[PDB]
Amino acid sequence: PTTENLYFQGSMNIFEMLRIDEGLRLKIYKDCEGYYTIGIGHLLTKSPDLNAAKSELDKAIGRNCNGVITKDEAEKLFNQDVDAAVRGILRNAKLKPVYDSLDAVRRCAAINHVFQMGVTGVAGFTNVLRMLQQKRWDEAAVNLAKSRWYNQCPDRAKRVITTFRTGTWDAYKNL
Repeated sequence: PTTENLYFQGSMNIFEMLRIDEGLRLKIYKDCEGYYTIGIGHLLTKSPDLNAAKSELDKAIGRNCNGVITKDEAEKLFNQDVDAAVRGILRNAKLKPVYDSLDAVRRCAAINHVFQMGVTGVAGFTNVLRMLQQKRWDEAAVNLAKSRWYNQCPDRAKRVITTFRTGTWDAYKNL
């Protein structure tokens, strides 16, 4: 690795990670599951009704958005969503011990996973959680690859799985 390559891990963090996995969109759109989404992976609602999505948006942003937000607003909502995922892990009796056992990079993969799936979804992966806590990285990754989360939308989840396997940022290089 060159001097530059060694600097790359200092540029990666949970925000940069999710930004890559979720993209950045300033207008309401449907995600790979067809759910109304905006900004950096902010799920507005699972309802097929666009009007409900716009309603949620104005509530989340605090103004009359008509389905459109600014980059700054996307960033604010994103920061709020990341904080929620972190708080969701730390207050959970099942997730917290696993999180604590992980290295810094895998902790990012953990926050990412909860950001995407929510606390109860992740906390339900009994086997994966045990494997991670036991440092069985290959087995954890293989089992994550069986999940509906990954299989229904592989491009959004693939880098997270790789990160759980390796504990490095390699999956986020060379976009």
